[PDB]
Amino acid sequence: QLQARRLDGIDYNPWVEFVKLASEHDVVNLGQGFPDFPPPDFAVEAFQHAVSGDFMLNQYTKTFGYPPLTKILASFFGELLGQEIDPLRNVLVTVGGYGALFTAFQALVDEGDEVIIIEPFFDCYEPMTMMAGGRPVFVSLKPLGSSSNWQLDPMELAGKFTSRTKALVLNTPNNPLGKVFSREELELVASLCQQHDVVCITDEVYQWMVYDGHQHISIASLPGMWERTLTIGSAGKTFSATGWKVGWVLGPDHIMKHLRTVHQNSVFHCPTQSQAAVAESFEREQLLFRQPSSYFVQFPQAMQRCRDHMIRSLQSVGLKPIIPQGSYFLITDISDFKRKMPDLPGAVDEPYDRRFVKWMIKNKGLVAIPVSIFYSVPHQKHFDHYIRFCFVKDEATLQAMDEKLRKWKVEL
Amino acid sequence: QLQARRLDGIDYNPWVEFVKLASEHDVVNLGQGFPDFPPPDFAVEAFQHAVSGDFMLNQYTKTFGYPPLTKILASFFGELLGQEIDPLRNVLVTVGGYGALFTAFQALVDEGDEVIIIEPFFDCYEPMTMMAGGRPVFVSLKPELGSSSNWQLDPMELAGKFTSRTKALVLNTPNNPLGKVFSREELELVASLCQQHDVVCITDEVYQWMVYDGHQHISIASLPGMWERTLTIGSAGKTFSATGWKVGWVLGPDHIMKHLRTVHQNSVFHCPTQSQAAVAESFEREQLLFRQPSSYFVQFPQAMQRCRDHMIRSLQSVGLKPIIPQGSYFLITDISDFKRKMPDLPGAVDEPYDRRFVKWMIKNKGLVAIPVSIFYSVPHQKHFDHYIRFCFVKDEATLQAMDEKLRKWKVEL
Repeated sequence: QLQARRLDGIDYNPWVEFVKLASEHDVVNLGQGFPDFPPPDFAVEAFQHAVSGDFMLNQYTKTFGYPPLTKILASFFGELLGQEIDPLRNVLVTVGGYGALFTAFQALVDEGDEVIIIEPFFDCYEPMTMMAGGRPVFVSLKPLGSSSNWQLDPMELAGKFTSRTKALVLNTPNNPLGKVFSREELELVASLCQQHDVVCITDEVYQWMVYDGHQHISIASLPGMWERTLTIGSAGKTFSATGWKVGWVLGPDHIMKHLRTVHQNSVFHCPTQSQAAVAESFEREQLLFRQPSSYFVQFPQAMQRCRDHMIRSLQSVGLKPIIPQGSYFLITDISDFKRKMPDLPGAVDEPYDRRFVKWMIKNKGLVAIPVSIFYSVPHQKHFDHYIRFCFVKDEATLQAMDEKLRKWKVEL
Repeated sequence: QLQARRLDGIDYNPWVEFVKLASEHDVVNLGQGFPDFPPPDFAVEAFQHAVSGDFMLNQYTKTFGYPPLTKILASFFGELLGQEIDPLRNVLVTVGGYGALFTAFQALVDEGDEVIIIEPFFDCYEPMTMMAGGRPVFVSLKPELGSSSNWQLDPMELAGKFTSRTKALVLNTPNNPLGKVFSREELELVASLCQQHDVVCITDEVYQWMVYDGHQHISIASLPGMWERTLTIGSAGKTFSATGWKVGWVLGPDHIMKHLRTVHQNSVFHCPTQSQAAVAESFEREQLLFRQPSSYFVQFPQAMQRCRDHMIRSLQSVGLKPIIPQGSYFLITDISDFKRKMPDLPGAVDEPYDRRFVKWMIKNKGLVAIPVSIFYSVPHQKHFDHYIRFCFVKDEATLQAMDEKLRKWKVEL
């Protein structure tokens, strides 16, 4: 056959059928995982400055990152992690958090290695593991309810580790659930990674999107964890500018050198001007750190109000929200719908949630993402009764949501 | 071990130390493969427009490309290639030409596959082949001032490189570092063999517009029967003199491209939105002016041909022997006279002469060039150790500075 075997089973696209169906109807799109409003002025202005400034910013920068950006990432995140971070040795700028994840998997995961993935998982973790020859090993969080009460059972997790475990992928705050892992939960993960000599790949893109007094804790800051952790961030998720596609990985040289090898043999450079914009945007937030005018203070407070609005609204039609402590997202249990309306049309073994989302788009004008997309196939039948909404939305979008909900109840 | 076996032998990269030594001396840098002057006004303005326009351009766009960009790529390159290109099935936007290459290799090259690479080659072709489990197989171009056109792709040598295990051949035209623009006859040779053996041609055409002396860029995908077995790669940075934009693309038939889309979906997922909008606007501008005297694709290569000619004249003043290129940003000079007269430059054992010569030239003459041996397979480096690569796509002030270094060197001869 023409194509490489590493592509086996990973062409499957869960997204396309729903975006197409959405495009066909008059919908309020709560499935999109990006803000439908502008980034803050200082971020937009930062990009404007980069594309009008020194003309040489139109040319290549350094392979492992634009130096002013790697300098500020090393300083700012070194303080947060309680670690001395060397920009040249410990920081790599990537094409978003996606590119960072891909670079980590391609550097470290080999044929036969196992990778522990925590369900529900950001969906790419599984096919990226597969493409690198790894065998995904799944552990499921155990389910108004709160994302904090979804438990990572210590015995179940410990039982997943074997001599073949290469890495565990931690995502906190979690997409799609919105769970913010506690210190105790991270100490559990850390203990097992140290016991078994496993690398923790930690996807922290939603670091700043935390609510209700919950604190983001970085596992790399725990005793002994810096030397076995890769920490990933996203400028897009940080500054509400998802189309910038700038991310980074932070970690120790003995691991990062391998990510550098992948990087130099794949993209070689990241774009120069967006990196300058991200550096300037961090400079702004560093200067205003913990102050009332800062984005990292103001924005999660605003989005918490959007969250609360959406929680109230969706209950009005019998959806049961699970209150998230972080991220852009909340999930709603649709079990009551499955009980009252079990026989929705769909394909063989098509989980109920996927059929429900299609029904909801066509009949009610609301888009959500079926949560079964974030589960291993063998677990989708059990975890078939949740859907993911995004509340990081313009106030006009939330008003339009409420209009659809009026129609759902009153025209029913 | 911690790291994946696919990284074996590819952690060595020449570039980080070449930028290092140059940065540390007072020098005219002719080793850098990008312009040291601005992109044209319409391109800079296009990016300014993208970052000051529709606020939603700050958010994700479509996975396989910003639709206005895939639209203009499909219509403009469709015309150039004589092909009906579907933007959704035949175009993928990538992170530069580098990302395009990477995507192609990861989609198609598998353990045990052979990939034919033509020396001198843009250096990443080898490690990207190896990371994908492939076995690089090398064919060497065979070397008045010489001309890049006269470096021959021997038909019998090339034919003998094809086997039942050949998956792909990597064609780069115009070639970096040599500046060779492949002729119709040479492309017909490659095409014949790819059809005979059922091989995919991965064609790196980033320097498409940088052609001189009336030489025509011909795309192998335009030849009979080749669209169905060719991936064609371009780079916005090399097209619009904006290397830091890092936007590229692949063009090809759906039955191959679907596999590149799989790699893309499982790696970066999106390319940045706003630079894609800038590239789309820039191509729209050039398509509207296509073949007209005010177009960048007419004006710019004419301007850079003058810079090329200036450099050819100047470098001869110190005894370097240029090979006249028909395209690209680059020329190479033969340094065999220096090797003969000054053989004993310091260096490691088995360090190729060109690498030693470049270090000596940087420190003592104030000029940076790139040793051409980095564009050869390791077993051939000892035999192709007497060329260095210069970049002439440079501001007038830089070429003036070059001449000031050369005049001092000449007195020191």
